[PDB]
Amino acid sequence: GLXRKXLCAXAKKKXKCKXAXKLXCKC
Repeated sequence: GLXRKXLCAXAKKKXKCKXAXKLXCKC
């Protein structure tokens, strides 16, 4: 996968996707 879309799939998967915007990307 691409960089920010690596970081985004990081956000979706350390479990940082708590439903929270400024925390956010695609989740």
